[PDB]
Amino acid sequence: AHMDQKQFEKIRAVFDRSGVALTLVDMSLPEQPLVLANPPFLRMTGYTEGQILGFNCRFLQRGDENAQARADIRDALKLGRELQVVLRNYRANDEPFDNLLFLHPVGGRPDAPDYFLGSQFELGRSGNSEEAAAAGHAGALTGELARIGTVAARLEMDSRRHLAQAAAALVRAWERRG
Amino acid sequence: DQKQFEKIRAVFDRSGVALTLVDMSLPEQPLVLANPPFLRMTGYTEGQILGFNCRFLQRGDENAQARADIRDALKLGRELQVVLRNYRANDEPFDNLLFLHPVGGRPDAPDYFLGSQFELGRSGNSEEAAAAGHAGALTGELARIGTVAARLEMDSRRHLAQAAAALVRAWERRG
Ligand SMILES: Cc1cc2nc3c(=O)[nH]c(=O)nc-3n(C[C@H](O)[C@H](O)[C@H](O)COP(=O)(O)O)c2cc1C
Ligand SMILES: Cc1cc2nc3c(=O)[nH]c(=O)nc-3n(C[C@H](O)[C@H](O)[C@H](O)COP(=O)(O)O)c2cc1C
Repeated sequence: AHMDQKQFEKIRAVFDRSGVALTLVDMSLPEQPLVLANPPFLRMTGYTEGQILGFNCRFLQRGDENAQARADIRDALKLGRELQVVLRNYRANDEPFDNLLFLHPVGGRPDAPDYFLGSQFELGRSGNSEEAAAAGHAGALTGELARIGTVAARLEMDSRRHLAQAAAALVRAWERRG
Repeated sequence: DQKQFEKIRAVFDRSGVALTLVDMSLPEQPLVLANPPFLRMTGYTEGQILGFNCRFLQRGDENAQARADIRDALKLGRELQVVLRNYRANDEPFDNLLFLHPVGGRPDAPDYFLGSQFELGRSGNSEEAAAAGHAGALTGELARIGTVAARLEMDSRRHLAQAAAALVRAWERRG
């Protein structure tokens, strides 16, 4: 199955002007390479676009440190459905950070998406309002998803509500984790 | 301008948050745009409310201080978030977390005002999150209209999200 070149260009434009970190991965092959990565993602990770395209995003990890998170990721990718998970990640300078990662299938068939979209949230970060910030990120993300087409327009409010909820919950878990 | 307005219209039709636009150049400050999530929330039809001031959502006098803050922010061309008691077309009550943002014109005399309505009391015990969610979505739309500079989008999102959460917490501490 194939997405039109015009849709792919729409996704590009969405990425280029987005105010949230966004990545796009090719699901057509098992290596699952990065194919799009926008400035807010580049600036969080300290990389340049030319450095990372063609690589799997696991480059952000070190050793094996996110075992259960990674198994949940693999399932959601094979299934072709959304997932939010928290990961220990590292910038290009090896400084660590915790990544609230949002995953969404793009294109293809219901159980065989053409791409996967990733949006990263840094649990650095703000202060005592991490829940609000994460929920805000999720609302902005849902707006971008709806522009792409992966989230049905009529369901935007419903996705955001649940997405904002799922995000705040994860932030809570992460905060009682030490 | 002319283009920017049809740009605003485009943003309104596509958006997933309730959005209204009001003309400040006209004495009664009439609604000139009301998008589908707004109509779906309020149950009014475009025909009944275009050309009218958004105060129709109110009944009686329950929002005295909120109204005064609103009038102040309108005169000054300032952003504002406030909670109002409002009513759907079938009379039913709901609490409305209203976001207001100046659009166009002068920094102190905008051509239009944008409003975005977030219904409180639908989200169970996840109201803070739902409201921050709405704020994040709203900031996205503000950036596409061009009223929020593209580079400031993330910083204004985080702050709007926090201000929405604060207002929710207050609203939960009331009897
Ligand atoms: C669209 C997309 C974005 C991703 N973004 C990240 C990320 O930002 N940080 C990270 O550690 N892993 C990210 N991943 C996950 C890795 O690419 C990989 O799928 C994960 O580590 C699990 O697979 P593995 O156990 O084979 O490594 C992303 C995956 C996809 C599909
Ligand atoms: C863009 C915009 C959106 C507004 N939305 C609402 C609303 O959703 N609910 C409400 O009760 N008032 C809303 N208002 C406020 C009324 O239009 C009016 O400004 C307010 O009641 C204060 O003025 P007043 O005391 O003269 O009525 C909105 C105003 C503007 C400019």
